[PDB]
Amino acid sequence: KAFDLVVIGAGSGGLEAGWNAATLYGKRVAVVDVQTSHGPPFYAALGGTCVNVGCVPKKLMVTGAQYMDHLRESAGFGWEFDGSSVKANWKKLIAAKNEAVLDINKSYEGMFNDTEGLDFFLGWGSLESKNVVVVRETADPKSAVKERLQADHILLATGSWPQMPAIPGIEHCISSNEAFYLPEPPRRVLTVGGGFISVEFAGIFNAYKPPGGKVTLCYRNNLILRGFDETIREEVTKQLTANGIEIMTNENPAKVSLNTDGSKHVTFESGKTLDVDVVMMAIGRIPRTNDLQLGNVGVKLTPKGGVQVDEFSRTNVPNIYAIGDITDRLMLTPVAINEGAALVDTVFGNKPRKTDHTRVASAVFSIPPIGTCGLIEEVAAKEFEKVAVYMSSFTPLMHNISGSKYKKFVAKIVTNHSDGTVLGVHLLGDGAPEIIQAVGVCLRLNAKISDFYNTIGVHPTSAEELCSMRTPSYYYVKGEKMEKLP
Amino acid sequence: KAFDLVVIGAGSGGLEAGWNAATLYGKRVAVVDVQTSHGPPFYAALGGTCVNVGCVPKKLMVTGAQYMDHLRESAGFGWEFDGSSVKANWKKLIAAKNEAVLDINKSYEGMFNDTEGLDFFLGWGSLESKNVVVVRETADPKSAVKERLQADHILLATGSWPQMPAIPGIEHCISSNEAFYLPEPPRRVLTVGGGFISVEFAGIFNAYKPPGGKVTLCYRNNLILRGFDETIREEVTKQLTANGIEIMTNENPAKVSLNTDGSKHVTFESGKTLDVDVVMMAIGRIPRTNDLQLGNVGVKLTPKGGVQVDEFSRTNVPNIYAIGDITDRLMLTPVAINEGAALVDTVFGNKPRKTDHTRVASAVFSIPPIGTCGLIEEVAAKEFEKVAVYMSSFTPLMHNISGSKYKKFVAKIVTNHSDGTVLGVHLLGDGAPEIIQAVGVCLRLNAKISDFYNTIGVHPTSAEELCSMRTPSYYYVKGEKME
Ligand SMILES: Cc1cc2nc3c(=O)[nH]c(=O)nc-3n(C[C@H](O)[C@H](O)[C@H](O)COP(=O)(O)OP(=O)(O)OC[C@H]3O[C@@H](n4cnc5c(N)ncnc54)[C@H](O)[C@@H]3O)c2cc1C
Ligand SMILES: Cc1cc2nc3c(=O)[nH]c(=O)nc-3n(C[C@H](O)[C@H](O)[C@H](O)COP(=O)(O)OP(=O)(O)OC[C@H]3O[C@@H](n4cnc5c(N)ncnc54)[C@H](O)[C@@H]3O)c2cc1C
Ligand SMILES: CC(C)c1ccc(CN2CCC(O)CC2)cc1
Ligand SMILES: [Br-]
Ligand SMILES: [Mg+2]
Ligand SMILES: [Mg+2]
Repeated sequence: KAFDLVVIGAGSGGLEAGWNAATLYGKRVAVVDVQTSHGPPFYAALGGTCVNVGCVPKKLMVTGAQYMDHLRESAGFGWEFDGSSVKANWKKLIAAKNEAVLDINKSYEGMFNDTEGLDFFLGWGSLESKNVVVVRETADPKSAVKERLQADHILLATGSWPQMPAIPGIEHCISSNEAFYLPEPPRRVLTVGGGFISVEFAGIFNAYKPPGGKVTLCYRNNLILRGFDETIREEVTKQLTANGIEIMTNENPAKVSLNTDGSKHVTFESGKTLDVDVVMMAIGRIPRTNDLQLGNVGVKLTPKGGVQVDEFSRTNVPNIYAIGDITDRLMLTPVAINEGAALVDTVFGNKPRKTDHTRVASAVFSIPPIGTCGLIEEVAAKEFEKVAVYMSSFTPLMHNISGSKYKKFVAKIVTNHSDGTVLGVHLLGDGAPEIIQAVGVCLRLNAKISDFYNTIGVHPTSAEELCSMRTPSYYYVKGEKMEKLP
Repeated sequence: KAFDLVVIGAGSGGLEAGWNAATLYGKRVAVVDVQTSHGPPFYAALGGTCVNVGCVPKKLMVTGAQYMDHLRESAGFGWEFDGSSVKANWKKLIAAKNEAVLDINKSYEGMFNDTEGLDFFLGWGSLESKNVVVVRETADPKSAVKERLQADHILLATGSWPQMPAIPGIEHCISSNEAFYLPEPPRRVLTVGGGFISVEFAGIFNAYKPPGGKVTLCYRNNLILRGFDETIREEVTKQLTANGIEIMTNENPAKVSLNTDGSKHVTFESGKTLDVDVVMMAIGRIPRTNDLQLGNVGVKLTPKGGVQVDEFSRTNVPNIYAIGDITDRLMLTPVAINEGAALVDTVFGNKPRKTDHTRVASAVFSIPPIGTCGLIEEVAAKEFEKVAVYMSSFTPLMHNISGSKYKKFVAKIVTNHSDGTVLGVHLLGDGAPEIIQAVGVCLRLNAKISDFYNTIGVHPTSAEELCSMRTPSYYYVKGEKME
């Protein structure tokens, strides 16, 4: 009942810290989670949100959805078949996804059973005191104690949970959690929100909808994907529209009621209405701090409910740390993992290291997808007196042949024009998430535009566009956009 | 007519040099090529080998071939359709490619028409004297003179040409040139060679072959794709096999005769026989120097027939330069282009610049493809006392579902273990050519393995495998492999 490290949440951050502490530094580690495999009732399980109801199944389902475009695009290359025979079997997809996720759940079970001094406990972790975690049967802090774990070090890694707007009829709505288990593909669906989850699910539902189907995405403000490159936000909007998705911007559900046939009658704040089979809310995720009973030991939370941390993931309470989505910063699996690897290398390795939250490569598995690293030009322009933007945008030749002429590839490089340092790189098109990864390494090394343009291209690729840009398309001078420098 | 620069060959390198010299340095520039658009009889044309009968059309055709896998793989993700209705219409592919290539031909024609001081001459360029290029009707130096071009400076940029082995029945075989124009997809095809062209065309023909068809690749050595990472050579061999291609290693054609039905009867040196509809030779490319009459000026060649150059692409003759495949260094479009740009900066800009032929990102559009940059571990092991290899290899989750479980993704990072400096990165899998580009930029910046590991991954991707490797899989110490 005594451990060097007790980890609450067997997720992206918690398992990296757990596994590293045990295998690299021979520490004794307890990891707590509420469930051993994916799905209802608690959705996240052993492996965490990404594995169970996140990156991993989403990416499989986006890959499934991409075959709608491949089957169509094949014709330009001479592929012939009965287009009238094409059916998308959603139930097949969900069964394949469930088996893939279950195998990961079982692989992490193997990990725990095989590894000496790495123990999994099932149930709800909360803080009794500075150095004791209690595991209870439920999230009710009044439920039975299953275990009482003594901890020299405590890691909070409980991740996040979907936010559901408190509107009349919210009980008729789902989150991404339930989207992964829909028994049938909705004919009509409203994805609510302008972020990556709404956009990615609009793509998935668009490909699997039965005949006479319609995907509508609504977003309360003027343009989806706030925080991404503006050219890309506008282009994704166009390319989703071109593939049959209806984008309702400046719109937000005020309420939902059930029609007598079980369908949903959505009333917008504007007075507009829409009938759909599914209303998927994807308006935000909030850190999971409530169930940890953090008041018991006085861990400080943020305005927003995230665990306050320093650069070394330390709470205000010594021996208690917090990584990943519970900190309510960048909610990405590789950031959680990086934080956990740094924390353990620091605390047990005696090799202090801090996660760099700048120049983080990330992606949106929109069709086609986004790959991005570092600053968008609007942000650069407020920090740097002179910003250059290098931009290449065109329909690739293969998509002039495929018939998807609307698939404009966008490559933007944002520099500090004073020394040429690359501040950010923004890609839209097939392979963007794959192209961007080694760009993250380039930015860590303070690559300049001349490092890209002096590197020899791999031909033919989309990626080589990044090595062909010698001349700014335009600038920001003290925050002001202009074609040419003074 | 008098020019600052005469370029022989309107190809990848020749067009970069000509355009830069005309537009960046205000020089009067002539460019010579033998055809204004793609295809028979001379195949290459305005735009070069890559445009007309190389990178551009082959990439479109491999993209085409990939649909055979996408159609099959779609089933694991719940896609249903009438498989018996599926036809690969090669005629449509070739027509689509022909249009794309012709549009590029036309765009280069328009570039010459609209760029003052940059003039195109049709015909066969050769050297009359160290400052005179003659353009003739044909490759025969007795053919009619169309032009005599006075040149302060001459750039040789005639590229390469397929090697055909002097075997009985060589006349019954084709090269990649003819493969781009086959009117019907061959039912049975032998690709001869273990290089990228053979492997890429094997995958193209494998997708478009009519029912009951068969693609065979033969190679004299034990393992295809010499020069590539050995794990990747082994895996690509298995993944081609898994997709129905017969890989005949330690095998080479001795002769070809016609069967009575016009099909090709192949006799290998081993005494194996194979009847095919097409024999595509992809055994090598040789620099195109014959037609240039370089004996008129005494430009130094190799016994191989390449133009010898210094690091600045200068021949032994002042004011005569050579770039691209004719130099037999690295036969890649972006290298030819880099050499042309560096030559013109050096000569006309007095901005001395030499192409770095190390740490060049490249690709093989096999199915699935290869992306690579820098040294393979056997080469590193000879140049560095201690070499570390970091390796990740596995069937991606999407290919467990697709049913292509043979599609092992391979990612390997080779380091100087003394300092962590990355020497080579080698990828096999969907997206590898796209992943490797920014790796090229990493190696220019002397990235170390710590720079990869400490970078945050993009998830889920194949590429992130490069940024999660902390610990070597194995080492080479003084040339010797140690686990
Ligand atoms: C639909 C969706 C798609 C996403 N796609 C991507 C993507 O493509 N790429 C990407 O990088 N990120 C993606 N993310 C985000 C990513 O899932 C998270 O950033 C990541 O999982 C956070 O890791 P973590 O370690 O903070 O927690 P998690 O991985 O969420 O692990 C938290 C775990 O703690 C458990 N838990 C919670 N409270 C308790 C308690 N009191 N006691 C015990 N156990 C508890 C939960 O059961 C859960 O398993 C996606 C998220 C979602 C929802
Ligand atoms: C099938 C194939 C696939 C390839 N795929 C790739 C790939 O994916 N990526 C890559 O980077 N490289 C690829 N390459 C290599 C690439 O095509 C060459 O490296 C590149 O084209 C060479 O450029 P260059 O300037 O040397 O010559 P070229 O582009 O070959 O141009 C030479 C030109 O000179 C002309 N010419 C020749 N003799 C004369 C004469 N006497 N007078 C006038 N004109 C003349 C020819 O008509 C030709 O247009 C491929 C090659 C082939 C054959
Ligand atoms: C499919 C399975 C065999 C598997 C499991 C683990 C890896 C390692 N990889 C995982 C994703 C990132 O965290 C980077 C490291 C790769 C493959
Ligand atoms: Br060999
Ligand atoms: Mg154990
Ligand atoms: Mg002109």
